[PDB]
Amino acid sequence: PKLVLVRHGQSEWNEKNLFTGWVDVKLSAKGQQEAARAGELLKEKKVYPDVLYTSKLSRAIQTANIALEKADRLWIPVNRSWRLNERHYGDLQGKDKAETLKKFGEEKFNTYRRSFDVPPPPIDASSPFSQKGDERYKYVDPNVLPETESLALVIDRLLPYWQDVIAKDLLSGKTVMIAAHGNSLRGLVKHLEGISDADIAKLNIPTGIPLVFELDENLKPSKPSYYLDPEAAAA
Amino acid sequence: PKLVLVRHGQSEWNEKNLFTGWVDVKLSAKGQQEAARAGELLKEKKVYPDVLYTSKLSRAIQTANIALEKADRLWIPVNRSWRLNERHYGDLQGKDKAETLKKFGEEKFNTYRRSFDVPPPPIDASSPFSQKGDERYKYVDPNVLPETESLALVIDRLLPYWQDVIAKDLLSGKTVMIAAHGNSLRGLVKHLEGISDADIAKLNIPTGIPLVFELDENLKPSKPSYYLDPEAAA
Amino acid sequence: PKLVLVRHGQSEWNEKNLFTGWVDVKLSAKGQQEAARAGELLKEKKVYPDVLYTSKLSRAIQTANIALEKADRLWIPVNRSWRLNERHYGDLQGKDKAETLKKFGEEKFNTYRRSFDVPPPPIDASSPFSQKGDERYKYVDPNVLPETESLALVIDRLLPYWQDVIAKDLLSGKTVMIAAHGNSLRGLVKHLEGISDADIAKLNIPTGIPLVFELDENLKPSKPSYYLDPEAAAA
Amino acid sequence: PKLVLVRHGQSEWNEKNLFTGWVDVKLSAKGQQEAARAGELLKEKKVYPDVLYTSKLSRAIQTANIALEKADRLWIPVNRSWRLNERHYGDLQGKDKAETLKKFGEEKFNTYRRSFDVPPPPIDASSPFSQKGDERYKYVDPNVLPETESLALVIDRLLPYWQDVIAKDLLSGKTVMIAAHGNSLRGLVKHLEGISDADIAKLNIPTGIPLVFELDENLKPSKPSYYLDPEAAA
Ligand SMILES: O=C(O)c1c(C(=O)O)c(C(=O)O)c(C(=O)O)c(C(=O)O)c1C(=O)O
Repeated sequence: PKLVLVRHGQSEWNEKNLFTGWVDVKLSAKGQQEAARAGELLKEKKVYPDVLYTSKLSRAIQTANIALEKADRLWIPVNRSWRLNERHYGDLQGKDKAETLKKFGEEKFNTYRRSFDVPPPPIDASSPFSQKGDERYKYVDPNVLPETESLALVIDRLLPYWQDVIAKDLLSGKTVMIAAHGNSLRGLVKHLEGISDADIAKLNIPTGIPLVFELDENLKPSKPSYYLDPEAAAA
Repeated sequence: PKLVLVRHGQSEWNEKNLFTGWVDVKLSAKGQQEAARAGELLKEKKVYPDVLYTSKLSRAIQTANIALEKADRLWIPVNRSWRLNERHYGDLQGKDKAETLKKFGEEKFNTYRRSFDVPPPPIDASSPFSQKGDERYKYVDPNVLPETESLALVIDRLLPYWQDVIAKDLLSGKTVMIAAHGNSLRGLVKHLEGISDADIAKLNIPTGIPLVFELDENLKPSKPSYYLDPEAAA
Repeated sequence: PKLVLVRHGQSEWNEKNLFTGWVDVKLSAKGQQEAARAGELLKEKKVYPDVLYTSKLSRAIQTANIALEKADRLWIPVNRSWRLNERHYGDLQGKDKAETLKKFGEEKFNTYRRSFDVPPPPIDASSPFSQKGDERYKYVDPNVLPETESLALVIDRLLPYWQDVIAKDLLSGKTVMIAAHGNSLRGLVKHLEGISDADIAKLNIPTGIPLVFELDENLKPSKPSYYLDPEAAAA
Repeated sequence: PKLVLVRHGQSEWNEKNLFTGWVDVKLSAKGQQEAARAGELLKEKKVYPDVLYTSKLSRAIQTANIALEKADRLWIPVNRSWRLNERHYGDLQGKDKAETLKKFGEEKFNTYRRSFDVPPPPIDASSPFSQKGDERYKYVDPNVLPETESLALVIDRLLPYWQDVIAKDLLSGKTVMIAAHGNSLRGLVKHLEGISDADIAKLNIPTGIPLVFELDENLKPSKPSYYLDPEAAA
């Protein structure tokens, strides 16, 4: 099989330097362009998505939309899941990134940003950056919705959708496109490449450049992953 | 139950004077401005789509993606079916509307455009504007795929989707938005409103404006449809 | 592609000599056995269903359940649909066929029973043998549901499910088993082979014997349909 | 949200003294009798499932098929998953329970049968009792398909299907009937009522008796669960 991952580009809150996580923030004007370049890179580099999987965060959805518009496969099937969602930022959701570096001091800030398993404190159900009871998460077990998270966790929850849902399509021969977020794609790629806990910290999945994994029946790489634009992914 | 219909705005061929039908033509910059204006009226008028049904045509899918972006409901689930497609135009696909008028005359021209039962002529199997074999219709019975169509025919193939798929949702208390084409929606409004086989021709659906139908437990209008902007609709 | 068709054995009404149509009548002792016979024949001639389709009438559901148990293939995906139902018998629903022969006369009995396009009168909504408002049809447009039908009418509604739903599986390489009823299965074989309206009345499809169809890209049959027991079939 | 749980009865193997686990052993005469009694009990107590969930093991699919044939709800939708399956018994599958005891001993046997987190040894794919590669699991990530299991692990693979799939229907408003096994249902019940890591062994789920739950908006019990036969249960 063939799989193509795509991280949205800059978002409205990303240029204001605010932590996003699950707040359904829009895709910046720049993020719509990096979207189109991914589309164009799909068309150009001849990767052809038979089905699409996004998260339930609009910045991700808007990316696939614009990208598929440019590759002319706007008509392919569409599934969404909270399991493809970005990591939840807890208390840190909607807090100024730089204003938070000063309150926590470089070490606590960084463990929260790039550690595999330490989550920011949970958010209040009353917060304005809380999704407790959001309409797009109304048919999911209220008990499983996080109020914070870490890479570790994000993966504990993404895996089951990958195992059952996104895998039928792959083993069905189909070519799957996933348009999700930064933490969730690094999380998928870790499961995929076998990277250690210690190691996943060093992986950057460059925004707007689709990454193609050609997999075998056991859903493990055939050959090593290729970005559709090398020098761009490496620069 | 609440239903919302959205006719996609202009396309690249609406500018060129070319009969489109099923050719997968794109929204023009103007079409996009229209799609957006529709999503805004959904937002502003507090009409909240729980689910989405488009056609397999991009210009329709583009309209959905733009409109629900301005409505912030870009997350609602979405299903697609060739049965929401616009009327297949047969031979007349990939051709000039003005040249077609200089050829067949006013009468045969109107007939190809607005007759209920009279379909344009069948398109040659191996033509540059035929969708026979399109990747997007590869899991449908090959024999049911139209070489041409008439509003009559269009409705014969739309009704079943409405009856089993769109209704499952409407009857689950969901608000369904449909984004399709002029004739497929012409088709469905006829069915919903009991409009005559003679009177359907005179109905047009303003592009970029959401027709909201407030249906009862028998999927029949409990009161007349209202566009979320009836003045720009006059 | 390959399609298996299974007509069910007698119901508890085909036994007391009654018209059933849409009455959710239970399969009879003689017919549950024909269901089992059906099962061993799928296993015997190595015909392997990867997905099952039935209708909403309990006599057809029961037949496949009892049959895939014998084929050792219980586990497969299952789809049920009113469109695969048996022809709605209208006013004849729940009436002794012999009393019905004298209540009408041979010509009007032959019509109501074997014509292609003249449906029996409609059954009143109040009548105890009406399915109007019955729960299993609650998510279907109230107006499409028949009050009486003809073989023609049955093909009209059968076809859309076959064209959109069944074809998708077939065209994806799956061997589809359909367990339903007489007219609906005949309505379907009329399509598959271009049988004329004039001749359709002649076609029988025995109960408890699987009609397999080897199809091609065009879902038109590749070679003559065959029963996995041509004797008890041609007998 | 109303949920109904149905454990299946004695399989062919529960009489021959062998560990079954993931082996698709068919139900026997009494197994097929108790299922019909579960069905009669449902009709009687007026519990009408709106949709069905079963594992991918014949014994429980049969129970549902027999139980719902007896309830008159033969027609309700049917969904299936390997996550609803019975606990994998790894290298104890296909083996006799008494001879197992002669190899491991009281302690190590009581542990492989009743510890919450110690799985029996794994089984080599080569064995005629390993489901690795079985057709019914060809559309699930191969890597996740257990070659042994513990109740802890059963809950871990199960929860996500409950969370996303079972709950959608329960939250949609429907009455859900699950028909799985001892482990998966006890594993579910542990979660539903908060039964502790070291207290769950004591919980018996009678076979053939339907267990009903009445859940609130949080899919947490609204009242204490109840069997449609409080006599045959204890
Ligand atoms: O999509 C078309 O080409 C079309 C249009 C159009 O220009 O959007 C119109 C129109 O004038 O609005 C009509 C019409 O007569 O209302 C038709 C019509 O013939 O159905 C079409 C068309 O070609 O289907």
